[PDB]
Amino acid sequence: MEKVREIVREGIRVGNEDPRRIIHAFKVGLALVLVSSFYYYQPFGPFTDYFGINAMWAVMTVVVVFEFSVGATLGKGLNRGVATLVAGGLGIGAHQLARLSGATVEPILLVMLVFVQAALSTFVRFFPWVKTKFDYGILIFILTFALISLSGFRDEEIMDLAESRLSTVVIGGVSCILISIFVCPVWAGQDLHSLLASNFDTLSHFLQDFGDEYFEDYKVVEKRKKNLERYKSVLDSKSDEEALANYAEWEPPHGQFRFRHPWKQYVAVGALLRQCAYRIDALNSYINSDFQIPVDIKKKLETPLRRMSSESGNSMKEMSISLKQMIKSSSSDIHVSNSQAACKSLSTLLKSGILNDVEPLQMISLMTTVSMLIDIVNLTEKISESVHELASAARFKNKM
Amino acid sequence: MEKVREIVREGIRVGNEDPRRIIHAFKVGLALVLVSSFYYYQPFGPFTDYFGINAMWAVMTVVVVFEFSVGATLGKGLNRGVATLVAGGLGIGAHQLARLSGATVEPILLVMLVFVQAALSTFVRFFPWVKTKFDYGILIFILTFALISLSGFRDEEIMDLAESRLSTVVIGGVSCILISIFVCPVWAGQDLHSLLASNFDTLSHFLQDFGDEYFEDYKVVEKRKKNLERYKSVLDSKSDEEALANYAEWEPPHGQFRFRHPWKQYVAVGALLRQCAYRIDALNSYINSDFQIPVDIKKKLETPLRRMSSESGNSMKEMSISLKQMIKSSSSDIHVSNSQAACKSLSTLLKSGILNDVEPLQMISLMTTVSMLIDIVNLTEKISESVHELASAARFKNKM
Repeated sequence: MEKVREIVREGIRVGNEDPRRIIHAFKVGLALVLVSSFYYYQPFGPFTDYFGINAMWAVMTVVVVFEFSVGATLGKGLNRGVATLVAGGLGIGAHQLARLSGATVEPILLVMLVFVQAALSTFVRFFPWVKTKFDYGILIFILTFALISLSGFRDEEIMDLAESRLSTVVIGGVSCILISIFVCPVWAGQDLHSLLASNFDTLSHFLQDFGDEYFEDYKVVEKRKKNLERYKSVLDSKSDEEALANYAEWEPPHGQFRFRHPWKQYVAVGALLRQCAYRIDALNSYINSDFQIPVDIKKKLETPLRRMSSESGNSMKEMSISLKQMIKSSSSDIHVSNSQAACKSLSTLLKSGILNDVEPLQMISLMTTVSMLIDIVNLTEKISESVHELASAARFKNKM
Repeated sequence: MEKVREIVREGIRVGNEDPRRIIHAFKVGLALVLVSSFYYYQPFGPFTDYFGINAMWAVMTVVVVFEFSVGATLGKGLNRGVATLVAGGLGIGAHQLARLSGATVEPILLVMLVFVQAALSTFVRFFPWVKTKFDYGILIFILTFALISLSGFRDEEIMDLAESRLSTVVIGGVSCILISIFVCPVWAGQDLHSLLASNFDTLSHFLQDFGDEYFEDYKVVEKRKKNLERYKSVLDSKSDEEALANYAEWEPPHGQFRFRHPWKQYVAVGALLRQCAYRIDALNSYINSDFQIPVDIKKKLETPLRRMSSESGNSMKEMSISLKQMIKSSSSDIHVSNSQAACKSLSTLLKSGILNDVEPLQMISLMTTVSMLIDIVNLTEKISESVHELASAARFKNKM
C-alpha cells in the first residue's frame, strides 16, 4: 500500500507544480470524443469509407499528433499531413509502375522500390537541419510509402486507400490543432519568454545573496540550497530552451508576439546567461570551501566588492522586469554604469597599494573573487546590450 | 542547380563523419523486405488474417520500432510490445461492459471509458520517472485502448482485432531486433563508453597546450580553433551523454560489458569532467583577452605553472587510455601525485615572497590563472578516484 502512497504523492506534486498539465490531460480526451463523435453521427455527407478503418485512423492521428504546446501539435500535424500527401502520391505512382511492368515481377518491383526509398529516407534523417525541424515528417514518409506499397491491394483499391488515409490524417490533425489553440492555449513562445525572465531573476538573487554572504546546521543547509539550486538550474537547462525555441518557431502570431519574433536571439541571450552561471559557480565553489580568509582582510575591500555585486544584481533584476513587462527599459543603463564606476574605483583602490601586507595565499583567494566578479560585471554589460537589441528588433512597446 | 550541390556535399560529410549511418540505412531496408516476405510467402501456417491489414501493421511497426542503437530498438519494441498486450486486455473488457449494459447506452459507455483512461494516461506521461524510460509505452497504451474501443466492431470481431494487432506487433517487433543485434550492432553502451573516453582526451590536449600558449592571423585562428572548438564540445554535450545512458540500460550483455554495468557512474564522471570544462573555459578567456601581462612577469612562475599544467594532462591522458583499453590502471596515481607535489612547491615559491614587486593590476590576472589551475588539479584528483572506482564496479581486467 506504501507504493500507492508514493505514487499518489508524486501525482499531487506534479499537478500542483503546474495545472496546465491537468487541463491538457482533459483537452486530449475532448479531442478524442469530438473526433469519434464526428464519425458516429455523420454530419453532412456520409463518407464512403470503403475499407472500414476510417475511425481507427482518425483516432490514431489524434492520439499521436496532440502534444503539450501549440507549436508541438502544429508541427506534428503539419509534418504528418504533408508527408502523407506527398508519399501517397509517390505510392500510387509506384503501384502504377508495378502494374504496368508485368505479372510476376510486380511484387519484386514493389519491394525493390520500398527498399530504395526507405534507405534514402533513413539516411536523410541524419542531417542536422532535418533532425531538428522535420524529423517526424520523414518517419511518416517512410510509413506511408510502405503502407501503400507493401499492403496487397489492387489499383483502384490503392487510389481509394491513399485518399482515405489522407482525408483521415487531415481530419484528425485539424481537430487536434483547433482544440489545442482555442480551448486553453499553451504557447511555447511564452514558456520560453518566461523561462528567460526566470533565469535572469535567479541570477539576480544569487548576486545579492553573495554580496551579503561573502563577508559573513540547518539554516546553513537552507542557505546553501538557496545559493546552489538556482544557478545550478540555470546551468542544466540548455536543451529545454533549445526545444522551446523550435516549438516557438512553429507557432502562429498572437498577443504581443508579432509574426517575426526572434527566438534565436532568445537562445543567444540564454547562452550569455549560461556563461554568467559558469562564473557564479566558481564564486559559489569558493564560498563553500573550508579554507576561508580571516574576515577583516576581506572587509578591507568590502566596500567596492559589495557595490559591484549589488549593482550587477540590480541591473539583472531590471532586465528581468523589462522582459516580464514586455517593454523597452532604460534603467539597466544606470545600473550598469554604476558597476563600471565601481570597477574603476576598485582599480584605483588597488593602485593605492592596500593589499601589500597579507600573505600571498589569501591574495590567491581574494584576487580570485575579484577577478570572477569583474568578469561577471563585463558579462552583464554585454547581456544588457544584447537584451536591448532583442527588445528593439522584436518590436516592444516604446512607452516605457 | 547550385542548391543541388549544397545538398549532395552535405550528404558526403555526414557519410564520412560516421560510416555506420549508411549501414543502418540498409538495415532498415532489410527489415521491411524480410517482414514483407513473411507475409507474402506464408512460411508454415497460413494465418487467418480476418481483417486484411496484417501486412499493413507489420510494416508499420518496423518503420516505427527500428532506431539507430540497439537499446533504442530493444526499448521501443518492448514498450510497444507490452503496451499492446495489456491495453488489448483492457480493450476487450471495456467492450464487454458496453454490451452487457444495454443497446443505446453502448456508444455512450465506450466513449466515456476512452475519455477517462486517455485523460489519466496523458497525465502520467508528465511524471519524471515515466518520462525518461516508458514514455513511448504510454503513447501506445492510448492508441490501443482507443483502437479496440472507438472502432466500430461487434463482439466476436474484437477478440480478433485485439489478437491481430498483438500478433502483428510481436512479429514486426522481433524482426527489427534480430537485425539490429545480428547484422552490424550499434551498441549504445559502447557509443557512451567511447564518448566518455574521448572527452578525457579533449581536455588533455588543452592542458598540454596551455603551458605553451600561455607563456608565449591564420595560425592565430587555427590555434584559437584547436583551443576553443575542442573543449567546448564537452560543455555542450550534457544531453547526448544522458540520452545514451538511457538506452544503455536496455541492452543485453555483449562482450566485455557484464550484466550490471554501471551506466549511471559513466554519467557521474562525465558530470565532473564538465566542471573542468567550466574552469578551462575561464583560462581560455584570459588567453584571448587584449590586456595581457608582459611576458617576463609571467615567466617567474613558469616552473610550477608548466609542471602543474602538464602533469595534470598526463593524468587525464592515462584515464582516457585506461578506458579505451578497458583495463584497471594505476598509472594515474603517479601522474596525479606529481601534480599535488607541484602545488606545494608553488606555495613555498609564493610564500618565499617573489610576486611582491609587480603592479597589483597585473596580480589580478596572474593569481587568477594560478587559482583556476589549482582548482583543475584538485578536480582531476577527484576524477581519478572516481574512474578508479568505476573500473572496479564494472569488473575490468585486473591484468594491468
